[PDB]
Amino acid sequence: MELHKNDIELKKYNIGVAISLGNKWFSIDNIEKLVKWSLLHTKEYVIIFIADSIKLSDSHAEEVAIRYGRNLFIKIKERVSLSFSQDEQAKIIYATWSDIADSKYKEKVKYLYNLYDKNINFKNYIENFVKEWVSKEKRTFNNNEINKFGRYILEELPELMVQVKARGVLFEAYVYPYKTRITEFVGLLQKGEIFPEIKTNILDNHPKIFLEVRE
Repeated sequence: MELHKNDIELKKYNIGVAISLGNKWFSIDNIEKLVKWSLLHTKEYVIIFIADSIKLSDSHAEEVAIRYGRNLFIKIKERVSLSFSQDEQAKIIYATWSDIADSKYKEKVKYLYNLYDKNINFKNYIENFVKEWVSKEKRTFNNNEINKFGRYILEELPELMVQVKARGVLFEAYVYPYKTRITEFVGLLQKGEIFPEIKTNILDNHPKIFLEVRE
């Protein structure tokens, strides 16, 4: 389990652990190893959060948090309390959707929602985006569901792009085991190489760092 550079060996940043809920790779064992790696390399804290999940709430991420994210965090806490010392455990923050999506955050999501509604090229790009995943799965989806899926992506985009606080703790970098279409898209957005109005409106010269860490 290592990083696929000297700022990490110099422990410059706090490190988020981005979890894809229900993705086959994110067994409790693999999550535990990502947490182990992050604790060894972090400036101080490790922030565990749910990055995606590919009517009890107006927000999809919030509904994921309450139906499933809480039971996931509980299992992670238990495993951690058996695997790590008490001093290590104290450095872990379990950041729920609520912890992350404060007032500043939701403004950035709202800018993206408004762009999704008013810019046909953005909408079409984000929707096409969703169809690539669903064309891998065996299940099929209709348009209204593809369109809603695209909105759920936008809710989570800022926490992969902008340095946000979780319970007042800034994390400048996060770990994820593989490059995805999402991480590629984010990297283009942060450089202004795609939909440059997004960088202009909600991004801020302090880009979140993506660390590719796996076995």
